[PDB]
Amino acid sequence: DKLPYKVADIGLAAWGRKALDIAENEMPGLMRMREMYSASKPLKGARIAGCLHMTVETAVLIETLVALGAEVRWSSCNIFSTQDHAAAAIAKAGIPVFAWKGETDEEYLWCIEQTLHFKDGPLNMILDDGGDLTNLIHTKHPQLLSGIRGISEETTTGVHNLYKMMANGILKVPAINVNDSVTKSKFDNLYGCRESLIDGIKRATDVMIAGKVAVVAGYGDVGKGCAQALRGFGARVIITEIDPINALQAAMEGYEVTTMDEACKEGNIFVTTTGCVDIILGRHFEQMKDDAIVCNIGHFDVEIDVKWLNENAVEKVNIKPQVDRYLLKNGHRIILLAEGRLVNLGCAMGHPSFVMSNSFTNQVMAQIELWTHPDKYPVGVHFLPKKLDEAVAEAHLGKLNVKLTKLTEKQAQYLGMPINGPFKPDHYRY
Amino acid sequence: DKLPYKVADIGLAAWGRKALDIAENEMPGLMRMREMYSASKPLKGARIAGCLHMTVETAVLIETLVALGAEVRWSSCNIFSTQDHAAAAIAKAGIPVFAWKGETDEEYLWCIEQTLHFKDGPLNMILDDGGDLTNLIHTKHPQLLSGIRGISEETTTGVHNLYKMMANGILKVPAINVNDSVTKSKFDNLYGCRESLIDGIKRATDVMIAGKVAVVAGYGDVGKGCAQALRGFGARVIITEIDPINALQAAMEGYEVTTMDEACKEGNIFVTTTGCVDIILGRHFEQMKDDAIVCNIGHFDVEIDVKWLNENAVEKVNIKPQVDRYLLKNGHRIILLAEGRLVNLGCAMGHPSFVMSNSFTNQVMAQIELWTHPDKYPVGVHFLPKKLDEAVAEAHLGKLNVKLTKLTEKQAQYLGMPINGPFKPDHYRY
Amino acid sequence: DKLPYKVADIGLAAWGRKALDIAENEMPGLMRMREMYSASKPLKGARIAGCLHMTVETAVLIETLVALGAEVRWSSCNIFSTQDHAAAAIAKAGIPVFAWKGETDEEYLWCIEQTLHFKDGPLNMILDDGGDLTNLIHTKHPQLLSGIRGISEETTTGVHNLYKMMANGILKVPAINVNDSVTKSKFDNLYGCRESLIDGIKRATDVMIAGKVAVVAGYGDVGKGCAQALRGFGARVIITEIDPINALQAAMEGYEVTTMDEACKEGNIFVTTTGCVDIILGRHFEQMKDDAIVCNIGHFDVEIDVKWLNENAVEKVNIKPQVDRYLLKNGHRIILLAEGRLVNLGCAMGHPSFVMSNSFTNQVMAQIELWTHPDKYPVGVHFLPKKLDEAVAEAHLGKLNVKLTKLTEKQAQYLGMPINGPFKPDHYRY
Amino acid sequence: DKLPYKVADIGLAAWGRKALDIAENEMPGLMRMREMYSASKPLKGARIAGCLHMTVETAVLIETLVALGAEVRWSSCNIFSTQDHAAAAIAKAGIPVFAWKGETDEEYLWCIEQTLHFKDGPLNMILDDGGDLTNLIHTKHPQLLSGIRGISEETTTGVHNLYKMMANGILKVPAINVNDSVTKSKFDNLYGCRESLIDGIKRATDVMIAGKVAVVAGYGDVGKGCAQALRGFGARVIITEIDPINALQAAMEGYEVTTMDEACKEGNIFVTTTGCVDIILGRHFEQMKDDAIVCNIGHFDVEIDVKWLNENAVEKVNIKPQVDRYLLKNGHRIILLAEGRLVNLGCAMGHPSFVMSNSFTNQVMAQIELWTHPDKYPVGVHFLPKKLDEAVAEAHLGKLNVKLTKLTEKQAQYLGMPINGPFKPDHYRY
Ligand SMILES: NC(=O)c1ccc[n+]([C@@H]2O[C@H](COP(=O)([O-])OP(=O)(O)OC[C@H]3O[C@@H](n4cnc5c(N)ncnc54)[C@H](O)[C@@H]3O)[C@@H](O)[C@H]2O)c1
Ligand SMILES: NC(=O)c1ccc[n+]([C@@H]2O[C@H](COP(=O)([O-])OP(=O)(O)OC[C@H]3O[C@@H](n4cnc5c(N)ncnc54)[C@H](O)[C@@H]3O)[C@@H](O)[C@H]2O)c1
Ligand SMILES: NC(=O)c1ccc[n+]([C@@H]2O[C@H](COP(=O)([O-])OP(=O)(O)OC[C@H]3O[C@@H](n4cnc5c(N)ncnc54)[C@H](O)[C@@H]3O)[C@@H](O)[C@H]2O)c1
Ligand SMILES: NC(=O)c1ccc[n+]([C@@H]2O[C@H](COP(=O)([O-])OP(=O)(O)OC[C@H]3O[C@@H](n4cnc5c(N)ncnc54)[C@H](O)[C@@H]3O)[C@@H](O)[C@H]2O)c1
Ligand SMILES: Nc1nccc2c1ncn2C[C@@H](O)[C@@H](O)C(=O)O
Ligand SMILES: Nc1nccc2c1ncn2C[C@@H](O)[C@@H](O)C(=O)O
Ligand SMILES: Nc1nccc2c1ncn2C[C@@H](O)[C@@H](O)C(=O)O
Ligand SMILES: Nc1nccc2c1ncn2C[C@@H](O)[C@@H](O)C(=O)O
Repeated sequence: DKLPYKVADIGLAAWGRKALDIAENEMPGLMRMREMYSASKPLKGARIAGCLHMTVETAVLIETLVALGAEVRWSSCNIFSTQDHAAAAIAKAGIPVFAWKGETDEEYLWCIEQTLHFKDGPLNMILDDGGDLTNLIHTKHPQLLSGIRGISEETTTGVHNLYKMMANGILKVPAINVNDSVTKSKFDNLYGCRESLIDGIKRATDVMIAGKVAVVAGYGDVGKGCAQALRGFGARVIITEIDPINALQAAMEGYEVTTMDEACKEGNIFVTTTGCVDIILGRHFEQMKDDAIVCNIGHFDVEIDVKWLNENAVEKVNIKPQVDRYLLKNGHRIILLAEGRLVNLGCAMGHPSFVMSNSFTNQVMAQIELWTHPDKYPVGVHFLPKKLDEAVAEAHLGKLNVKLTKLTEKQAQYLGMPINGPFKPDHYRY
Repeated sequence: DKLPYKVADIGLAAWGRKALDIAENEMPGLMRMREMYSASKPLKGARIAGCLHMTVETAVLIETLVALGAEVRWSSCNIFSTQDHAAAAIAKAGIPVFAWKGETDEEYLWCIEQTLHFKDGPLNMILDDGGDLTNLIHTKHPQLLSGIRGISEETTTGVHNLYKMMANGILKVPAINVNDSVTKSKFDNLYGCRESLIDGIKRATDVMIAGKVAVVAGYGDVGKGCAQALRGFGARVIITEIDPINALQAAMEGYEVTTMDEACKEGNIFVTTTGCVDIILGRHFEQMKDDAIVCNIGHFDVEIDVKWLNENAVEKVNIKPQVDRYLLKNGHRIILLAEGRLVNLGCAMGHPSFVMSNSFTNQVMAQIELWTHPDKYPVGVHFLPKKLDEAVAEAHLGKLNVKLTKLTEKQAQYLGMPINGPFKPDHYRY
Repeated sequence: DKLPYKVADIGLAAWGRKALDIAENEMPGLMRMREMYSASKPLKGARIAGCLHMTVETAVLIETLVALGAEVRWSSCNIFSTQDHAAAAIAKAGIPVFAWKGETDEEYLWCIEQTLHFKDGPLNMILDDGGDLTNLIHTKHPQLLSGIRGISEETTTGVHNLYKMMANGILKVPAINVNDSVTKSKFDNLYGCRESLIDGIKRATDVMIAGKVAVVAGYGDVGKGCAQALRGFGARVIITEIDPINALQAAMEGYEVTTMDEACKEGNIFVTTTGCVDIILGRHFEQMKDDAIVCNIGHFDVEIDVKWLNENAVEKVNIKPQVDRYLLKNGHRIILLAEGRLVNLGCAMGHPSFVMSNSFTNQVMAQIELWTHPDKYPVGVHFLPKKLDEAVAEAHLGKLNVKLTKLTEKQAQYLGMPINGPFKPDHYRY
Repeated sequence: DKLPYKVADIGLAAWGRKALDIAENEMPGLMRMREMYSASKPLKGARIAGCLHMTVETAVLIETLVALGAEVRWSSCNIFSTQDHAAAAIAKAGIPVFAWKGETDEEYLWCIEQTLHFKDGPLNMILDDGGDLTNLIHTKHPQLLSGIRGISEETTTGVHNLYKMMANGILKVPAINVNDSVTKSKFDNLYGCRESLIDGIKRATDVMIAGKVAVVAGYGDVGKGCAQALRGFGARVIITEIDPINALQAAMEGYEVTTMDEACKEGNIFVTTTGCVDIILGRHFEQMKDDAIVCNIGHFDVEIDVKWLNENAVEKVNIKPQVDRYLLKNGHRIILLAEGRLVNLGCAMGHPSFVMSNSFTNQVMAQIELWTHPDKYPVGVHFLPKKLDEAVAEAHLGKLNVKLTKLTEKQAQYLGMPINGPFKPDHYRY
């Protein structure tokens, strides 16, 4: 039918491959998955349509799914998140990948539709990040719905949307919540953003974090990671939250907690980690100090009112890709990053490989569960068993040279748990 | 029958009362419980037998239960944890309290038995910390078992024991797991020990934390708090763990993770936050650097092998209460704290009031739930609803001057949650 | 003439001795000074009159000076700073020590005067902390001025006063600035207070630091240490400064920097590390939140206006020694600590031994320099040579197990410095 | 004579100018210098030959010197440190700048020689960073030596070389040590590297810092900044030092301190902040874990033995500019960054603007002192007066919204210092 793939420049493949080479050495989980299942090919017969930012780490994921006997067609879930040299390597590798940095809402949709049909039939598996693929099939291609063995969501918002779908009886295929595995959530969301947020901010503005007032909206795992990152550089972080528990945590950590209505007049850097709309409005923009850097890191771009900036600023000047400086009627400048989209993936290279290995290992595990043990997952959204969760963490201990302790028969008996058996109750929050 | 109470010295009452006065101003949760239920007296008709360290904060708890119409008889759950001036105030207040610092395993048991019978009948409610009261009634006073409306456990180990009791069909009265409320666990266990661990170590040895190698066993909430406390002072913290996930977290936080077999040769300060036996054995003691300070903060005193010290040391010299310096055949000295018992409560005054207010508020809520809505809790161990969990955090926001944000109808709609309604799924780990 | 000594209770000697025993094992610098000079007795013929807080560490110092052949008579430089068991050990050891906790401005002066005359003549050496002894001799006993070989000051304020005395031609004996050795200043003032500030606050109030607003006046070495200590527990530290450089440093570290006029309305804990008067006035007290804990850690008690509290509070109630709760007309309570005096030494046991070893080693070195090489120090205030400064740090490396690197002849040549020779220019600030 | 300038591409001017625009708003010190001296033109008649990395911040510096009436000709002091868009803006602005990224040791020297001669005569002023310009004139163009009014050095090594030159009677023109101003040293070297080190490492490798063992050579201001940056992301930092004082500081901060001989077997990331040769040798390389990232941040590229890598590695593969992966006979890979040159400036954009404003303001002040008050600086190397040092910090307080406190006449009197007058003795180390 359509082309075999389409990227920005396939001349980037060589370089993309070196990156993939270094990347692999940083993601033990994925490589271990390869080590164990390359022969068995547990994913044989699977036609996985994936919609997840096309980065170097997503490239190692794709190739791991393939090494396991799967058949995939990829696409990014963000028009800015793609890493073109990574996409090139994948494309040149024979994998039909349809993504490139800077697509248009139009081309974006074209790419997703490109992954729906395989050589010997339509997709029978979904690996989503954001729920775009699953929402597309569900609302536009209902016919394919019954041929999909399972879904694999990894984003807080997406998984949130899934639970909602079920709550309304809209979900029609078994889904697995991968975001809520301890190794994914407590490490990706938190440790990931702690490292990739300032990377985006810096590569984009090269601003000095130290001595600045950074306002972080939301103290969830992402906000926790961002608040920590900024704090460590010498910034005075102010937090805004709607949850009294998350609010108390910020307070116990020495962060002042106020409303954006108040904080906007103080902040020097604004970071939205909220999962919802209307976090930074024009009423706030009008208060901001000159040259205030505004950016969003929550999965979607609905948190900052960019339209307002565009329709109220005296003038807008692009400094470079994904970096705009608006001049407001008050004579104050505002530096918007990545047009209100994910700053780490849009102005930088996303989370580091090591941490992505945790999430993606969880991803590969979900793909094998749903595909290999279907009758184990009725229509609804499930979690990965704790044993697999701990296995995922275990796989990365070696690289870090961590030496785990082994319970003695006596201890295991005293604690009333197995030497290896899950070490924590299902309600444990780590 | 027996005496009305028994403490170390009732002459301490005056001072204990001033402490309670200042304490109250630090525990908004308890005071708010008083504010709302003093009139209704939801605990009227309840005869609560409590077994929880008798400290200033436990004093404010006792008086809060009483202000709610309850009838109580207290006792500490530790022979060293009691704060005598606090006990005096309670005793002098007409509350039959039977506890004092430095009891003997014999007197310890006598005190618990003293709380079992009230003026108009035996205890019909349990407020335990460690499971000693609930295990006593269950195995020694089974007759009273059917008159108890419910249990209230707050310790990780105790709640662990409860879940075990049910698993074996031994639990005969509905129990509520208070330790696992987010406001209890993530704040008491973690933030509490972060503050009270060094307090105990310092008051006992006055040692300098900076530049020392502190070895922390277990990276759970307690270990997390201790590791952070020690790190913040300039100590090099090494962690030991059996859980791969908790191990990875330590690693992601920059803590070296090894086995005690290896760390014992390096440590300058040892802290066991494990919930199990045989953490520090003689084989380790023999390796320790001269004057190594050893102490335990995990609920029980089974983690450090003190017997070994006692039966192998060339000689033992007490420096002062709860501080002993053993001389080993190798010519190395070892400073044991609180005889291997909880260091923060035995060498210091336990956790600060503000944080105890969180747990105790949870405690008061469980007492009212079990007492007031019995048919809501069949025999087994339950959790407090999230709504109550968030209410507990909310109650402490004011004192800290935190300004919570309120979702707009639009946002509440977008997120698909209530403006007030619980803001997180039951699986949320914060 | 007068008594041989006078302390609070000589029955404390035994216990004081065990503390001294443990202390010695923590002060390698002093012990090494003992190791090398016990035989030579470089201080033989010296009659050192000392005025320095009489604590366990000052006890090890005293005994070290004696092991070096010196003759001493001690006294504390604070009426609250004395550690009675430590004084008892020294007194019982035959050393005429005249100090005890809780003296009166009257007894304080009597004690200092007690150290001026020795068996075979008046004092011929001064070891001061605060300048009280040197100012006493200079203004009250000028006759003894010409028999004193040298002065040894260790406090920022005292050394400040010395430089002033010289600037006005009032100093009549060679003094050595010991505070300004790198090993004293950057370690004692900073790391010391980082550890002993919260100790004092906690032992006194047992308040929870986390989630509180702590206001620190002055960002010098002491303020730096305090700000860091409070920050590490979860407090939101606000800083006040008069120096633009020290102010910028605070900002670069993420601390908001405002005026006390503004901060008083926000603070929950106030710490004055300033070296001057009128830091916290009544105008501030009237603004403070209820139960605000106020304390001072700067050498003198002139920073907090305690008189005002005493003359304007509706009522004052002592909670226990060195802890008072004033009720203000506005209905707000204010918890004053140590009556506005050094909180770490007055409500706790001062700085830990390890760090005091650094200062005291510097102290012993100055005593030997001034005594042994007099013609090397004309009347004026001098510094210890860098070689001795590095020697002091070196002496503590072993205990911490630090492995120092040794320049190769090639490297030493490239850098143009000696393998051992001082490694930094005199202007180096570390 | 020669061309008017030479850069990589003048088409970059537009973009470089937008960067300069944003940069200006981040460097208050330079802008304030402009505000005050633009009219007076204190640098009129000056022909400043500058040799300092040609970055956006150096661009704002150049334009500030020009706004003050100076005449300049620039060149970078590093063949990789140049920021081409910044150079283009300067070149297109009419300023003869001769620098571009990726020059050859040959072109490097050509550029410096290009700045020596101006329209109306040779250079009469030097603004150096590294001592290359001053060492060139001194050893190659001695004739011009007597026409230069003064030197301005800002690098630790350069200033080190200057002191050496004087010590040997080689220095023939008054020099000013700008690196050793408190506002330069404690902020640039320390806070600068804290922010720009990981930027270079990340942009180059995109490696995850968390959970890695980072080995930092040298604990001076740079090492302090690097150690702190790495620590804050979750890395376990090990320190190596030759100075016992700097070593004790690292220890007191919780960093293990060992020899490179030992640490090389453990490190995952190596950073040399030393100011000398032979820090990382082949004997170390042969021990490093696979894919160990090695980089240098100390001013020169003599710290890592790159020649060895080049002459002993089985094979070398370039991943991209300034990023090479060597394969060692042992089968271990080694990732070298920026060919052993400054990693922050070579793989990233150097220090942020705000902090560079501090150094550069000091630089402008030195240019005016040497030029304007010549007879104030005889041949030798001097420091800027404290008043100017504090002025520099003061100038950046506003942007950060810091509210400095003002001593009262009473306080100023008590402290014995002026309300504005320098607030610290010359030996103060901050
Ligand atoms: N760009 C990335 O690399 C990346 C990585 C992980 C997650 N995410 C996205 O970031 C978002 C946050 O994820 P998370 O795991 O931290 O979610 P989370 O649920 O843990 O936390 C979000 C927090 O926002 C708070 N909040 C909600 N509305 C708010 C408002 N109006 N004002 C202030 N606070 C508010 C909530 O109380 C909650 O604690 C999600 O959309 C997720 O998909 C992005
Ligand atoms: N003294 C106090 O103030 C106080 C306050 C709260 C809890 N506690 C007690 O401390 C203990 C720990 O509580 P928690 O909430 O942190 O529990 P937790 O379950 O969160 O963590 C305990 C950790 O220990 C690790 N562990 C178990 N056996 C180990 C071993 N042999 N070696 C190394 N690590 C091992 C586990 O993997 C786990 O992560 C409990 O007994 C609890 O009752 C004391
Ligand atoms: N109790 C102890 O254990 C202990 C230990 C060391 C020093 N000290 C004492 O603490 C004091 C401070 O010592 P240091 O070494 O940190 O001194 P320092 O000179 O380094 O710092 C004091 C700081 O106070 C700032 N300051 C001055 N007046 C101020 C005002 N009105 N408002 C705000 N800030 C102001 C100054 O700019 C300076 O940076 C001295 O009196 C010293 O003797 C006490
Ligand atoms: N790239 C940049 O942005 C940047 C910024 C400032 C300074 N620098 C450069 O970095 C270097 C360090 O500057 P600094 O201000 O921190 O110098 P510094 O003098 O403060 O510290 C260097 C430290 O190295 C230690 N050291 C010396 N030889 C050693 C060895 N063989 N092993 C271990 N430690 C050793 C010294 O004891 C000293 O403490 C200088 O060359 C300087 O020009 C670079
Ligand atoms: N390097 C990377 N590759 C792929 C995806 C990446 C990424 N960095 C961040 N995300 C975003 C996700 O981590 C986020 O949406 C999630 O929820 O896991
Ligand atoms: N001040 C205090 N009063 C009462 C109890 C106190 C305490 N500090 C610590 N615990 C121990 C509990 O926090 C612990 O066993 C728990 O699990 O909550
Ligand atoms: N344990 C202790 N012994 C003696 C003195 C002690 C002390 N702690 C603090 N100071 C105060 C000094 O550190 C301080 O005034 C100084 O300037 O050195
Ligand atoms: N953005 C930048 N512009 C110019 C120079 C820069 C720089 N970043 C670091 N250096 C290096 C200097 O900070 C260093 O060599 C010094 O000693 O000041």
